[PDB]
Amino acid sequence: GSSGSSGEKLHECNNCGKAFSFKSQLIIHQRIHTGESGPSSG
Ligand SMILES: [Zn+2]
Repeated sequence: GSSGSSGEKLHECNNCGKAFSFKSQLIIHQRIHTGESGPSSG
């Protein structure tokens, strides 16, 4: 939640309100909102 959108908004996050100029990128970010699945860490 911080104002600072650069470049064209090709893919925006319909959860927090972020923007990504790469479909894949956006998907990688949305992971924070959803439950991921990987190795144990932290
Ligand atoms: Zn988001």
